[PDB]
Amino acid sequence: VQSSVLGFPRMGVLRDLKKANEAYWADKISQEALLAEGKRLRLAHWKIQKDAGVDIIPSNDFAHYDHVLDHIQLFNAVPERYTSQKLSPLDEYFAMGRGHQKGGVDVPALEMVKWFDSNYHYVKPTLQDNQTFSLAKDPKPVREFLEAKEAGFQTRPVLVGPVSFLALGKADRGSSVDPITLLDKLVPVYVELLKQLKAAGAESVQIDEPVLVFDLRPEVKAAFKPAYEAIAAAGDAVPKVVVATYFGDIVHNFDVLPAFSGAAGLHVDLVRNPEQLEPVLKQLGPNQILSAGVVDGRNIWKNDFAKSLEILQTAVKALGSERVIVATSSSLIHTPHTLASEKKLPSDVYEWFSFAVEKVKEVATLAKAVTEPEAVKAELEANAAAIKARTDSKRTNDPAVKERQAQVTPEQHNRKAPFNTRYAEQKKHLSLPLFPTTTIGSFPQTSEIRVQRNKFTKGEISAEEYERFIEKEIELAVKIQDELDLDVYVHGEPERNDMVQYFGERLNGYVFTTHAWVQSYGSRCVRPPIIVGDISRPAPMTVKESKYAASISKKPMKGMLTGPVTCLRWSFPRVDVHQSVQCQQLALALRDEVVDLEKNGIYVIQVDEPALREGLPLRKGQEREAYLKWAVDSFKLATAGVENSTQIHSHFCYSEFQDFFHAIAALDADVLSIENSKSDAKLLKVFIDEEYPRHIGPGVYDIHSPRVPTLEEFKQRIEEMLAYLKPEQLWINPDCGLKTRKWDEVKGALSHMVEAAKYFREKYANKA
Repeated sequence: VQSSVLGFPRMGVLRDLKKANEAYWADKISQEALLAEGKRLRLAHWKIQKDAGVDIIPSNDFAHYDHVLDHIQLFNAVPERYTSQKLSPLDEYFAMGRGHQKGGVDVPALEMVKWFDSNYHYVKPTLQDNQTFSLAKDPKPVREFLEAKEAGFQTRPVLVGPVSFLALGKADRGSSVDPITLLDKLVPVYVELLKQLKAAGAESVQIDEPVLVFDLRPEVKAAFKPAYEAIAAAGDAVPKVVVATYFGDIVHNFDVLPAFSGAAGLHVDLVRNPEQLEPVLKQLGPNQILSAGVVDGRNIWKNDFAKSLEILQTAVKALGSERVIVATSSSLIHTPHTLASEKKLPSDVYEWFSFAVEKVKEVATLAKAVTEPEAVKAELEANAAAIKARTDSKRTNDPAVKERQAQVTPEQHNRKAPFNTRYAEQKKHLSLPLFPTTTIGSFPQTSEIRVQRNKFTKGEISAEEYERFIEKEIELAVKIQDELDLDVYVHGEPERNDMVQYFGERLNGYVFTTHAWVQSYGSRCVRPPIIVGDISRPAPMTVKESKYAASISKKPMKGMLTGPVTCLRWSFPRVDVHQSVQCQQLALALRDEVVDLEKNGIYVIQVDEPALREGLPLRKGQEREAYLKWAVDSFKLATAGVENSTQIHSHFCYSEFQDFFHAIAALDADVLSIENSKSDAKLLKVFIDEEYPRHIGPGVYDIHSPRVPTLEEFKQRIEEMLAYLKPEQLWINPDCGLKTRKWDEVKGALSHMVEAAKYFREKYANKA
């Protein structure tokens, strides 16, 4: 039985790729130097995988920025605004990913969006009506396959397949083409590329068609047959093809699978959906190979070898060992490089973890164990003991948390009274005028704010000295808000650097790494907290600063929290219990924090869930409905403990809620803010159609621009919003937090903002 890795993280043991990319962008190293570092990393990572005993090692998984972006360049699908600058291929590549400035011109990046339900972002293929495709000179997959081959590594090239490539694409500005209709123009280029890989020596290729986990539009569904017929028709002139799927099951698309009858194999994610194994077995062709994705590509836990081998033996029993491959469930770009870089973790949790270097060893150990378990009996035993240690740990058996969860009731999820009743108490308490003004949360992060925070966390300044600095920062924020005449204040969060790490550090059940970085957005990486045990709140988390802020505030002061769904999803979650269990534990901890804020003079509490939509199961059905139920319930459980006169706010970082508005409405939030200023106001139609009864602040100010909008621009935006929303429900606020702006920009814009609000207060004043 062979082992397989679908992809390896690109950044390097010390984020070498980030350092080199950025040094190149800053003119500190040459193109040759940067490309040499890329080469050094590919070689090092191929070696890791070969040394671990992996049989099927991926190539073309490496990328300097994004692999979908690599495919855009590979098929010459680059828009004119990039090709006319006559840049080197590398600079052109980077131009599409992050932007460029040649000859005076200022070329923006292509749109980047999230890769399925992961925290990784890809660049969307952006296509013209008259789009055609051709293979780039020196095509990357061929180049890199030959590179590996020359260094002694036989590898399996990874391509994003033609259907997914178009399905994940969009029409460019000025065009209206539905990308999938370009299929016939694209497929011949894949066929040519595949012939070139075969000629270079590639015996097989992994072709990712991840959109198979979606509910497919009939046009996209219809595309697989001609695409994969063309590939099969090429016969021995192209490599054997393993079609790969991950992050969801594909059992709803068994009518699409006949398109792959001429393909050599199918990969499915048996970590996310182990139950799809046997139904999928029934759908395999007589000689097709099952690539069984049983080592988690999305989390950091040591594999349960015994559980994985039961899955594998089921497959081997049905197919024979020669038709089974042990594989990672997905690419490992979603995992950190290596556990070995971590030197400060609690000694008991090491034996529960596996990062990417450890996982590629796991698929090899499993593959050997399938047919020769005696050869690795010591490793199998050690693995079983580690899993048992995790099961029996104090961390995962907190009796108090268990008892608290057991006693949660449905009624505890609901506010004391509906909004019709509540809002009466709130308008008095808060003394809000028509068109109340507020901001979303963070205030400018200045050099001094970062420096001081760094000194404290590194222990250079005392707690007392830092606390006094934070007080003065809050006093400044309040003074400035006084001068602006805002109606609801924020403290500006000078003490916070990250909206999940800040809370993870103040909760039981979390551990933090120093080096476990994961690529997120180009060369921007994240270092997620890890949930290792039952979660509870040992002490007040945000009360100290909010309490101080309210003590000097002449206006209502916003409390500021991250919701339980986001604390969960932007961490590495546990895999030993269901995520709904973890989320409820977070919701109870946050319920206490909310009630604590209310007890300390805070009666406007903003609870933000930027990960709510991200976690949606990728296809409709009982699973998606299950998620929405506990995700919504968790938010409600966290926020329902307040008095009627207390307002619950929530900020949403997107302007559209397709197939999602019902969940938003179910939150029962008193006030919603949404990112909207750059969107057509007509998108506010959803509030009319859904007859949304509570209050709404669509952003009026694009905070991602340093430009100060004029008073007239603010008034015009407000007028446009009032075409869709009732006056009494409209809040006036920016699109987003103000951390990335500078105070002169902020004072100017917020001044115009408040003046515009005051104008409409006059305009909507009662007549004589």
